[PDB]
Formats: sequence, structure tokens, C-alpha cells
Amino acid sequence: QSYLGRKKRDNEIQDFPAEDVQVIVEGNEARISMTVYPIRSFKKISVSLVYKQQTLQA
Amino acid sequence: VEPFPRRPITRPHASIEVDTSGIGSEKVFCLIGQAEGGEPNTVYELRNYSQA
Amino acid sequence: VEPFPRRPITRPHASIEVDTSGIGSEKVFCLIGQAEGGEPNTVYELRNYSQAKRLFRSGELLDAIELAWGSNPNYTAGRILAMRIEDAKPASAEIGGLKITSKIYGNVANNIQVGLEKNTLSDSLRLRVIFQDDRFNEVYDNIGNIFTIKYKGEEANATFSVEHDEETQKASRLVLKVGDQEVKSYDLTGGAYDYTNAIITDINQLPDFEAKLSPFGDKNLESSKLDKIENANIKDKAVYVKAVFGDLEKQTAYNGIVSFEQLKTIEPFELTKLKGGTNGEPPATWADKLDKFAHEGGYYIVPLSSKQSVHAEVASFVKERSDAGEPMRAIVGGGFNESKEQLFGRQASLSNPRVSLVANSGTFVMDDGRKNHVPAYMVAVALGGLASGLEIGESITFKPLRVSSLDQIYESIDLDELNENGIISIEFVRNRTNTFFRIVDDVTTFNDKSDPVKAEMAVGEANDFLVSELKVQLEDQFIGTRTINTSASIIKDFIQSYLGRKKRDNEIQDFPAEDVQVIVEGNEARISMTVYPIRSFKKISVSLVYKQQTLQA
Amino acid sequence: MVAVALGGLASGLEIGESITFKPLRVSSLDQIYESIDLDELNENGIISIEFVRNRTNTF
Repeated sequence: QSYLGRKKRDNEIQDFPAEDVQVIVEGNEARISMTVYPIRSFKKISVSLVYKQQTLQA
Repeated sequence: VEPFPRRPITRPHASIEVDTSGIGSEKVFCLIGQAEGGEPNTVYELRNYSQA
Repeated sequence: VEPFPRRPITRPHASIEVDTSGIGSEKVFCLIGQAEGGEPNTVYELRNYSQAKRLFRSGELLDAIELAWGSNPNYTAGRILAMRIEDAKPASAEIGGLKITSKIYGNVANNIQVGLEKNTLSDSLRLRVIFQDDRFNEVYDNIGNIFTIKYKGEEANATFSVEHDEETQKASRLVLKVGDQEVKSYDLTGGAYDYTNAIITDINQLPDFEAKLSPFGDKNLESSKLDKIENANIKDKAVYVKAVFGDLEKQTAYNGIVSFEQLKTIEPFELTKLKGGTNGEPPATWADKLDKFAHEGGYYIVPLSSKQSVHAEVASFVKERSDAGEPMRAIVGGGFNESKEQLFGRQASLSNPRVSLVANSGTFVMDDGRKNHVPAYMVAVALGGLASGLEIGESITFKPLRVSSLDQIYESIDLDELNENGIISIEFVRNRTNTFFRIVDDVTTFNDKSDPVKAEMAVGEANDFLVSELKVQLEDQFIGTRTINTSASIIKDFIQSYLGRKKRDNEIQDFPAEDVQVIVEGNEARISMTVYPIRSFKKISVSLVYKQQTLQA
Repeated sequence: MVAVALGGLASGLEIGESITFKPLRVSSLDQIYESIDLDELNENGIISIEFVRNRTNTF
């Protein structure tokens, strides 16, 4: 969690859920499972511009 | 929904979709009769007495 | 699941398994017709009118491309695939030591002029290409003369020679000689001396020998293409390595209009026009031409010909690809000012769900300003272009055409008869002051209206893309994977996500998720689903009822 | 040699950053690819550099 927190601090990753980080230890082996939302660079921006009427008074 | 640009481009860019919706009887009278002018079998729209 | 490190190691370490999953149609239009440019039996992807004009100089095919994009100003301009029916050949002329061939195909290439001139001041050839049609006139000066070799030693004389392999006629060695005995030689077979740049650097490193690259551009010709020279005195004057043929390829392999090939000794020749350009007789049948569009990904095809035989071949072609898993549809038109009786004959002959007949013909105002009267099948290009620009499942019913005028203005009774016979007709709307043209219906030649999939283009179009896309996606995803216990659940989730996207894009009306059932048994994986297809409105019934109301106070 | 500038720019950038739309600071280019040409190179997985003519301060 501390290691992933530093990555989020430096914006190397988007975010991670701390709850899903599960660690299982059995003998020599130590199974680790984690979830990370990777950082991505924008390459497409879609804009949906909608025109509408407005009524004025006074 | 008019897109912008109309030509697709696969390189990185920004696309804008323009939706022009949401901003967008007369009971005309007729007469037939004799006259000394005008083409035959032709209908003329009249708005003033001077034109007639 | 990409592991890390990929190489296993048995010593203590830490291994990371990276799972990249969870983060990871265009409806192209086609055209075939006469043109004055482009290779024969070749399909070119078109995205702008400038590209088509450069490729296809002129003809009815170019006008069709212009009309296709102009039919839908309010929709995206999609890709267009084009082909030249004419079996044109390139103009060529065998003069001197070079076999001259023109990249342009047809009679237009005959006007190309090619000539070589020798510059006595620099001892280098000069190529000039003149083509008045494009106003193209450029001179490739300083041909050859890749670099110099000079000797500054105190010995009596110094000479160099180049040896060529007999089998390949390619340079293999470049020996520098002082007096009689050899000083040093460079092997041009390959490796260290693939290009002439390495040779120049090594020459300068020697005490007496020197070399300098030519200032007329960065040539960097291959060492194997150097010319054959023997016993050339270096001390008296600097000797230029010519390599005349190699320099031409560098400046003409992907530039200019004219290509060159070696048959012989290359020498200058006077300016002479090329010959042999011939468009050739028109093809007897278009079946061979259509086969090239098999795997190009197109859906709509509009043959630019009024012959009924040409329509039949395209009718069979779209049927053939649909049977092979690549459905397509065709739109055709008959001649100039054809009557209703003639149109019925064309429709009866085809009787194909995947073919549509266009009756109306008229005049379109082009970008050049010409009020060019065109036959019916050119109107189908506008309908085909409009259909391609529309979304999946949309119809061309009641959409505008943007046509200046029509030869025949069908009455209300005439339009109904054409619709009843499965013929597309265009009506001039006189119910408003701002009169305009519109398409009454997109009915196919197949007159059986009981089956809307075959009768209606829009309904059948949605079925084809829905079926075809599902066919491709399932094969890439599930075939070859293990039949795990959760395979049925994963397949069901994939189907629901796929159908959800279709509902999101309004390609289908709705589907019940509960009825989606997946059965897996051995190799086979039976899938069952229910979908409510999207439909286009074609009849609106209103039941207006008048009633009394009582007022008080 | 142009790749050195891209490589040097990439090394100087932080971890996870991209060189997309970043300036190159080049005096001129041999070929000024058009909009259609740039798309084809991108579709084939080839890095291309465009001369921006949409502003007076072209770059």
C-alpha cells in the first residue's frame, strides 16, 4: 500500500483499491494479488454540443 | 447531429458533435376569370393591386 | 497473462504476472467505372477528392466520387474504393541504354517526354522530364559523380580500379594501386562496406589517399551499384566515380513520373515522346474486376454501367460474398429516361434482395459548375454515398437528395406502382414553397414485403452487420480456449455486453437478458438469444375523435 | 538523429508521460506530410512529425 501510494503521489498510476490488495503466505511461497488502474495519455476528446432556446422576461 | 471535422482523422485530435435541434397556414385565396393580360394557363402570385 | 521475468530462474526471486485484459463498422463504399488514371485491376483507398483527382485524372468514376461525398453534407465522408475497368498499359520507349516506362497508364502517358544531356563542365548527365498536361518540368542535374578520390603522395603515379562479378554484373572490389603493387582493397560484397559512406571514411584515414562526398545531395549509393572503371590516373586530376544507373534509381524510385530500367552502355539521347500508351478495348465481362473487391471490406457497390449484363454480374457477386460471410449490397440504375415498363423488366430479371434499382435520372451541379445531365445509375451513387454515411440500421427513406432537377416528375399514382414493384423512385415535393426532392422508400427488388429483412435495405443492413460482427468476434475470443467450468458464464457475459453496445448505438431495439442461454458440450457451444430488431417507420395511423365539452361559470 | 531528440525528450519526461504533441525544436523538415499522410503513418505504427500551420507562430 505504501509503494502504490507513492506511485499515486507521483502520478505514475491513476488509482488503486486498497481493499482488494490480498496477501497469502504458505511455506516458502508468498502469493500476492493487487489491482491497479493504469495511467493513460489523452488521445481523443469527444464534445457533444447541444443548442437550446432560452426565454427572457422583464 | 453535424460532426466536426467532417473528414475522419485517425491521429490524436478533438472531435465536436454539433446538435442543431432545439433552436430551429397562410390560407391563400384563388380567382379565375376573364382578363386582358397575363399568360394563359399560368398561376401568378399576387400581393399588391399594382402588380395585378 | 504476460509473466515477468520471461526467462524462468530457479534461485530465490520475485515473479510478477501481468494481466493486460480489462483495459484493451466503417461500412466502406465502392465504385467501379471508367477512368483516365490508376493501375488496372487495383483497388485504391480514397479519403479526399484531391487524392482521387491525382490518381484518376478524369472520367465518370471521378464524378461519381465527387457526387458520393456531396450527397450527405451533414454526415461524415467515409472511405471510397475505386477501380479502373479499362485495361490500360504504360507508355514506354527503348532508347539508349535505359528502358523507359511511365507510371501513368493510358493514352495520356504518350505525351511524356524524356531526354538525357551531358554536362561537359562537370562530366555528368542531365535528365529532364516534360509533361505539359500537369505542367511538370524538372531537371535532375549532376547525375552520377558520387564522390572523388585524390592522391597526394610523392610516388610517380597512383591508380584505382573496380572489379565486377560476372554472374551478377555487380561491383565486388575497389582496389587502390600505387605504382604496380596493390596498396589496399575494399571488399564490396557486403557487411562492412554495404554502402559507399563507409568506403569514403576509410579512404580519408590513409596517409596519402583522400576522398570527399559530392555536395549535390546525400546520395549514399550502394557499393554494389558502382560503375566499372580500370586504370584511372588519380595524381593528375581527381577521378569521379560515376555510377550513372544507381543515381537515377535514387532520384526516381519514389519520385517523379517516369521510371527507368537497364536493358548496354548508357549514353545521352535527344528529347523524345514515349509510345505504347493504350487504354485498350473495354472488358467483355466485369466478373474478374469484381473479384478484387472480395476482401476489401466494402458493403455498398454501385457499378457505373447501364447494361443489364453488368448488373447481373454484380448481383451474383454480392450474393457470393454473402454466402462466404462477407455480405454486400448493390444499387444500380438504368440508362436515360427509362419508362416504367422498361424498369419492370430490369427488376423482374434480377429479383435479388441484395440489389436495388434506381429509376429517376437528372442533372447534378458539380464543383466545377457544370450542369451535367447524368443517367440513373449515377443517381445511385448519391443514394449509395448517403447510405454509407448513415449509421448502421438507418434508412434513406424521405432523406434529401440535393439534385437540381429530374427528367421525369412521377405523379402520386406512378410512385405507388414503382414502390409496389420494388423500384426506388424520387418525388418532387410540391406541398411547400421550399420544394425539394426526397426518396419515397428504400425497397429492394425482392417484392415480398412479408420478409422485411429481404424487402427493406435498412432492416437487412442491421441484420448483416449484427450477424457478421458477432461471427468474427466469437471466433477470435472463444475458439482455441479451454472449456473451463465458467466458460458458459463468460460467454453469456460477453453476449450481454455485445448486445448492450448495440442498444447503446440504437442498432437494435431491445433484447431480454434472461432468455440468453448458453450450452457447452464438448467442442460445440450452443448459443441461443432473442433480439427485437430495429425498424424504420413507414406508416403512421391517427384516430382522431371529436367530443363535446361543457363549460360553466 | 531525430530519434535522439525524441529519446532525449522521453528520458527527461517523468515516468508514464508521453511525447505526444510535444515540441521538437527543429529548424525544418525534408518532408511536410499532409493530414492524410500522417494518418497512414500512424495507422502503420510509424512516428511522424507535423508542421503546424493553424497558427501564425508555426511549430
